[PDB]
Amino acid sequence: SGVLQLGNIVFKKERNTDQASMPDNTAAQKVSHLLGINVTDFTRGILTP
Amino acid sequence: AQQAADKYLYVDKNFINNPLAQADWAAKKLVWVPSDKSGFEPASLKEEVGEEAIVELVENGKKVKVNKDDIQKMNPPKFSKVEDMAELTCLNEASVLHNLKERYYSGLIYTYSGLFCVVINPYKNLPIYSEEIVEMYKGKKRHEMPPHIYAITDTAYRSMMQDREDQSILCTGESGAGKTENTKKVIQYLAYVASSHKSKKDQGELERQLLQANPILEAFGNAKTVKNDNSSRFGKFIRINFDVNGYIVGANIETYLLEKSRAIRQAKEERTFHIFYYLLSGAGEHLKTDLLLEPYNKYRFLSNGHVTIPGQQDKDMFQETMEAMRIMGIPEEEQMGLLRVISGVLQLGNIVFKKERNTDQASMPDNTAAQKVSHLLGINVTDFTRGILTPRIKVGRDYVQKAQTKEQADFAIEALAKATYERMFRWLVLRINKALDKTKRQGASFIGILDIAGFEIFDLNSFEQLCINYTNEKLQQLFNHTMFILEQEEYQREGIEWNFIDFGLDLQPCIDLIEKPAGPPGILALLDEECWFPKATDKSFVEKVMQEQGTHPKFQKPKQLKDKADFCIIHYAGKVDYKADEWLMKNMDPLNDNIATLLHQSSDKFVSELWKDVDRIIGLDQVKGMFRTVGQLYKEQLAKLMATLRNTNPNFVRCIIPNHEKKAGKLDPHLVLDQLRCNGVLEGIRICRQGFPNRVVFQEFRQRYEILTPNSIPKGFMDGKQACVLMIKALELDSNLYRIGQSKVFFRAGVLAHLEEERDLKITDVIIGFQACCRGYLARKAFAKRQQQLTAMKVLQRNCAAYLKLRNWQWWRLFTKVKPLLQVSRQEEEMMAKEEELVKVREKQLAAENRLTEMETLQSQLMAEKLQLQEQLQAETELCAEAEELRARLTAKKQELEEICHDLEARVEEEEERC
Amino acid sequence: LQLQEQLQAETELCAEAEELRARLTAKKQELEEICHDLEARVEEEEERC
Ligand SMILES: Nc1ncnc2c1ncn2[C@@H]1O[C@H](COP(=O)(O)OP(=O)(O)O)[C@@H](O)[C@H]1O
Ligand SMILES: [Mg+2]
Repeated sequence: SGVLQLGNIVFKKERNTDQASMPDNTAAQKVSHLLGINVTDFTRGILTP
Repeated sequence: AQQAADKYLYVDKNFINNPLAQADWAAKKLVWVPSDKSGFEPASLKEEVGEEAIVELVENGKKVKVNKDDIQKMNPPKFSKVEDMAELTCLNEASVLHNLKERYYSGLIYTYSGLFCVVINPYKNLPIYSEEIVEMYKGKKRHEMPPHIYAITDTAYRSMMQDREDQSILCTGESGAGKTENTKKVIQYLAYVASSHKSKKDQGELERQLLQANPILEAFGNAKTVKNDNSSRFGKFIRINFDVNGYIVGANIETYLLEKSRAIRQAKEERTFHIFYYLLSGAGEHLKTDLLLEPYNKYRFLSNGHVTIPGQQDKDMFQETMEAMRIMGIPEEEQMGLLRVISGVLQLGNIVFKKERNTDQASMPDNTAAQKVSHLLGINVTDFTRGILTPRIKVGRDYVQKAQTKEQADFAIEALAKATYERMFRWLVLRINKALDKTKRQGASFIGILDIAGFEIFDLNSFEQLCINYTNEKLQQLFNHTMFILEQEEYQREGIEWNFIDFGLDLQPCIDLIEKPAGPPGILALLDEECWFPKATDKSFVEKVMQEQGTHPKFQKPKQLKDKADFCIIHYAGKVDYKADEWLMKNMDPLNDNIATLLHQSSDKFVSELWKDVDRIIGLDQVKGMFRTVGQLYKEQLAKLMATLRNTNPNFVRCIIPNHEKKAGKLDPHLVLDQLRCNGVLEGIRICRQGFPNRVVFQEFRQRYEILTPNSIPKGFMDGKQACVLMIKALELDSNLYRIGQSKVFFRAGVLAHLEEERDLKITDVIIGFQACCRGYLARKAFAKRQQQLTAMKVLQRNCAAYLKLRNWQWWRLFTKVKPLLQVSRQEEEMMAKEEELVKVREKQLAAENRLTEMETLQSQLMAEKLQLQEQLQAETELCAEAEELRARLTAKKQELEEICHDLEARVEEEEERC
Repeated sequence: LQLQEQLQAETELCAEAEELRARLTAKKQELEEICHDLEARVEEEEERC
């Protein structure tokens, strides 16, 4: 289920910069719940490693 | 100190509620007006028409004409001693000066200014620093406690843990402002708090060494200048490394711009590095005999003799320096190596050259100074003299040798003294790093702590002060960029309908004047490409700077007389004039290769270690990529620093010297107002009040403050932005207090502090409820114990006592006598003894089996760990053997390349001869 | 503990050997660059004459 919730994650290209934004983290929350992780740490590690 | 706090820390902030404090000012119409008194003026306002005003002076009763643009509103007395100028209603220069001045004269030195703090130097040992860490500033977030360097340090530490982002704490003022002392207090606070939470490893030895690293580098390095009795003379950047728990795993210390020249010359009323004077002042007569120490009056290098500083004895500080070095664990052979090299640098100051009658080439009239040098540094007088007086160089096809005039020999002796002390200091920094950087792997996070040399003003300014002042300029530009530009760029990036505000405060024009390598070449980069020509001379450097940069708006034709070899430049804090005496030699810093290799090849291991990596040293005296100029070295190391700082959250601490007299209590209000203007303090507070200084990511905002609005969010998963919108509507925040970006919630000043207060209230209520349940459950246990202790014995004791009374009285006493006769009781006793001893051996059997099994698993695991360590040891040894093979191959091919290069030069010569 | 300290020693010696080879390769490159410069300029002089 966690692998299914990965890739429901949608990134949007920022309107003024060449950087990823995740304008809705619901799928990332579900992923973090299933995989056993903190949403915010996962979001940082993906968007800006 | 907690009892003293009412004078030195706390304020009756409730006075801000006072209505009459407003109504009295609203009656008096009190205003600020500017003045030439070396004071700033309060007044009441009485006439106006057009642009004109007239005011009555409150202290004088005099009345004077004033301009409408010169009046500044006094905040009503209601605000007096406000802890944070961002909280002021009428923000202006006179109100900030008034608040800082009256807080300082009252003894309160720290004040907040929005996202940064201001400090004014007390020039007293105020009771402000000892007790405060134990309770008062431990974890108490910014609004809980009055402004203090401990609150800054705690705020940075908490932000580092909460935000998972590396911090820096940056102290910025001219000399005597407080950067060094506040840096110490930061390190003391971090050491104390990070050791305190090690509930099984508190008061640890690394936190013991950290407190010593500063006194050592201050004993070396620092000096009594005109402006400061403990002048830095070097910049430093400490990094304290933390684990994921927030405990210290390491520290690192970088150093910059060490003023080598301080060892060789000083102004009329100044001192060398302290350690010279500590060592000469009564260290011990046996040490003096061993180290060949002599009275101060004999050395060239101790200008104007036994200069002293108040309040401290050099004799005691020598011992304290040795104590600190021992706590740092510098072995006594290395400590004595330092003392020997210090004495050797002084003894180079004893060398002199004869002023020869026959021709300009000269020799020493006395070898004894060179003998003392040989006995201290380990380089024999014959090779020392042959090297310095008659150096020989190898250049391609040929060897070249020259004579040395007395000036050239003195310049070689000075260069050796400067470079010897520099190398010793750099080694001592490396030793302290090696002692502190105990973990071979870096921490999960760090806090950087920057302490650059303060802005320098003298009548004698030179290249040293130019580089120091350039560093101060670039740090002030970091402040300006962070507070004004990156702040507003964050609003634009996050889409928050902000309209850009221009504050002025761009220093890139002057920074480019010094540092720019291309386009118009900047002063530092220009001389970097003029020291190489044989026609080069500092007077020509001045003329070329006047041609290439004399048109720059920040450059100035010399203040006093234009005809001398001077630069003059305009900087944020001051306009400064610098003399191009020996800048050719100072920027290139050449060394005699022969004497430098003789120092490397010394019989003394310590001097040979200081002079490791000599191979890079310069090949010629006073006339490219192999060498690097001091200008390039500073620019590169400073760029590495700035690139580090830009990758951290900066916590600025603006340090203000109240007066040039080093006097306690006195302010020069114009000197403070000048510092406030150049530092950008009021612009920094204006951007705090006008902008949205606090930002929280939607998910972090929910996770932290949902406790305030627990029924507002449905229990499912929901987008952080929608959850935040729901929370903020449930918090009923006024729509001007917050804005919602693309990833962050933006809040005005104080709003998020109010939410933190609400959160601490909620968490306190939750803890009180849990304590109530805990204390109830403890009462349940107490009641159960009382129930057992009463109700059983009320029956059991009455029973046993009644039978004790009856059974001895009644014929059952006969059964007591028959029981010793009965054999069955003996057989039961024997069976019980058998069973008991069996049980003892059975317990030992089972325990021994468990112990054997567990220990055998430990033994097996240690066997596996042994095997792994042996395998990696084999890998390392085989890689050493392969590196040795590569070394042999490389050295052979290098010999071939050398011989071919010499054959090519021989061909060039033969071709030119045959032509 | 013996194997640990042996590993510390051999890693220290390996690091020193790597750093020494870095010095050797740097000096070799500088030498070869000056040798190639002299080769090129002697060929230029041979073309001039
Ligand atoms: N916070 C302080 N507490 C006590 N004394 C101070 C404090 N700040 C400065 N001083 C006094 O003023 C001197 C100059 O400040 P210092 O920090 O040494 O200069 P700088 O900021 O240029 O490094 C100190 O050596 C000390 O005597
Ligand atoms: Mg200082």
